[PDB]
Amino acid sequence: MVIATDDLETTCPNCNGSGREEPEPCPKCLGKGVILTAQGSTLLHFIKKHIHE
Amino acid sequence: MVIATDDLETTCPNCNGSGREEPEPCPKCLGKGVILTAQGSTLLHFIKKHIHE
Amino acid sequence: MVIATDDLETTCPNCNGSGREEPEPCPKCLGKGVILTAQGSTLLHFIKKHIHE
Amino acid sequence: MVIATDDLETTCPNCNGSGREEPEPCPKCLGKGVILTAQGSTLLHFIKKHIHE
Amino acid sequence: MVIATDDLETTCPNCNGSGREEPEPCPKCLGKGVILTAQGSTLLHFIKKHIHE
Amino acid sequence: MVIATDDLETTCPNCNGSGREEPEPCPKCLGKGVILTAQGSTLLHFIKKHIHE
Amino acid sequence: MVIATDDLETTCPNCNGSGREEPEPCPKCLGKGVILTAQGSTLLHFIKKHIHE
Amino acid sequence: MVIATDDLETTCPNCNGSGREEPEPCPKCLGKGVILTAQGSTLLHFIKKHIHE
Amino acid sequence: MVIATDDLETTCPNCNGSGREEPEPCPKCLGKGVILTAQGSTLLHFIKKHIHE
Amino acid sequence: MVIATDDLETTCPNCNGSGREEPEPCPKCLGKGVILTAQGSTLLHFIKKHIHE
Amino acid sequence: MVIATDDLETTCPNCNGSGREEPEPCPKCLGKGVILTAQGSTLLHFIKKHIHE
Amino acid sequence: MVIATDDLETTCPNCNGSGREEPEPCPKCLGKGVILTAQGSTLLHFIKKHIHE
Ligand SMILES: [Zn+2]
Ligand SMILES: [Zn+2]
Ligand SMILES: [Zn+2]
Ligand SMILES: [Zn+2]
Ligand SMILES: [Zn+2]
Ligand SMILES: [Zn+2]
Ligand SMILES: [Zn+2]
Ligand SMILES: [Zn+2]
Ligand SMILES: [Zn+2]
Ligand SMILES: [Zn+2]
Ligand SMILES: [Zn+2]
Ligand SMILES: [Zn+2]
Repeated sequence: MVIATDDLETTCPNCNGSGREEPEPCPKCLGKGVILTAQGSTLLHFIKKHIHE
Repeated sequence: MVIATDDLETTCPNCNGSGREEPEPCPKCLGKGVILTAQGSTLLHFIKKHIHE
Repeated sequence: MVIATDDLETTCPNCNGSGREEPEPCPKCLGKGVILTAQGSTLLHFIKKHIHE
Repeated sequence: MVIATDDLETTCPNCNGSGREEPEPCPKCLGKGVILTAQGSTLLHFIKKHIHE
Repeated sequence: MVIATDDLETTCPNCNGSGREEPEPCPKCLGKGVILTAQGSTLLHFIKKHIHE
Repeated sequence: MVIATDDLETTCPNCNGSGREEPEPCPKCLGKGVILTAQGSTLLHFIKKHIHE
Repeated sequence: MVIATDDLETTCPNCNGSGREEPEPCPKCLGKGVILTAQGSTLLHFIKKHIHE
Repeated sequence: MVIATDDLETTCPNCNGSGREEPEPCPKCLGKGVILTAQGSTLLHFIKKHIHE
Repeated sequence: MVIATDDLETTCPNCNGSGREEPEPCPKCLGKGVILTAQGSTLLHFIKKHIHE
Repeated sequence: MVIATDDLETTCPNCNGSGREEPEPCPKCLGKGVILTAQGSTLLHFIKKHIHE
Repeated sequence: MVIATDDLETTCPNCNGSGREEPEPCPKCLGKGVILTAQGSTLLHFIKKHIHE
Repeated sequence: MVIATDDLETTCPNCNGSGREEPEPCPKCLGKGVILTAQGSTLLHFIKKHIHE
């Protein structure tokens, strides 16, 4: 596909995907285990920007 | 465009797009008349995954 | 790759991929277990139209 | 990236991006300063169409 | 195709595509009924810059 | 769609659809009323070279 | 490349290259020996529409 | 072009082009002198799967 | 954007923008201070071949 | 361009781009200030694997 | 991902992974068990031509 | 292909191919006869940044 999950987010380098920095959630990916790529933030920002017009 | 509606969803083969399997909604596309392609589910999943962070 | 399998066809929602509706091939995907995306139909259609040339 | 902000929306020609047609918001981009391209409306429509299934 | 018309220009929001603001051509789209996307401007700009070569 | 029908074949210039040439079949497009593009010819030559017939 | 010459024009099916139909330029191609693809036509029509001329 | 012959098949590493391993056709390429790329294999497998034959 | 400005033209090596060569105009880029890429040259040669001038 | 920098790597979330975790290079991005996307790893990996050939 | 690993290299036909040929190393793929594609060969030849070593 | 040599480097405008400016290698191209495109520069800079060397 043109845009796959891997094009939108990548495994967080801090928790290596666990979402954890024990005993707390991982601060770098705020618990998700992944961080957004520029393409993912572009798409997310766009949707949030216009979803409720 | 890079991603058109047709790249994101296709007409449901069960109801041929009607969203109906009379007398009930069509079960395969749960009433929408279309089903998601891998590219559409990837995009939808991504948005739902991060929209409320 | 530019056009991967998932860009061409998607799991049939009627048989969820088995290609079967016992005792018959699944009629929605013609026993293939997948339905074509618009890009897949476009390609199949073109090859078929010009196969003898 | 495959789809950048500029592929999804363009500066509104009426307010040149200000979101204003003084003393009121700009009517053409309904206050946002940008209007959607076909690719942006396709993506937005798709998300709104399936986000709550 | 890789770059379709809709990738290049989008219906002008001021005249909704007529190209008119009677009695004049619509000033926002220069009577064209469409405004350029960034990709359209990029292309037009390049051709114009090197047209005599 | 990256590869559309019109990117694989372009309407025949010697006819324009009727795919004919009164009273026999059109020579240029063998009656199909469309000719192949470099992309279309490329795909077809490949499939035919390997479908191993 | 994204858009190659091959993406923009095809070998004319009437003169096949020369663009000649003796003793005159090939009518179908205007002597050029090539006809436009849908991509070629889209880009050219775009430029023609806004080039100013 | 989106998909060029080069995208679909490579020079066979056993006969390097000829597809021959004297006195017989090259086993690895079936004499064709080329082996398939993952893109080639995806498209061919697609067509084979639905061509009906 | 699939095709950006910098994919159509790359800064001239003999000058670097001033598009000059004291006291006359820069030879390599004819004063435009940018030279064409294969993509840029491709597009321009096509437009010029068909704009029919 | 088809693959831009942002398609290859994204600001490291641990050092926010400085490449530093004083007094050391940031261990998460190896002092680079960026982490690779899947496309970036794929490319780096391929070049490295075949660098001596 | 536009360019995946399998688009840069395709499994060697003379071995299939072991990257060997008992008792020495595989000749065709020099022990790497994968050969280069036009895309992969293209990228590698470019990097090597400019990395200036 | 996605990225062709033509996408990565252009004919040098100082020596036009040879990369020579007698009796020395062409300064602009380092004798290579080609200069980098923005795409070439992006990919090379990427590899250089992480190759380790
Ligand atoms: Zn984390
Ligand atoms: Zn249905
Ligand atoms: Zn089925
Ligand atoms: Zn506005
Ligand atoms: Zn207007
Ligand atoms: Zn005809
Ligand atoms: Zn002709
Ligand atoms: Zn062979
Ligand atoms: Zn210059
Ligand atoms: Zn870091
Ligand atoms: Zn081998
Ligand atoms: Zn030079």
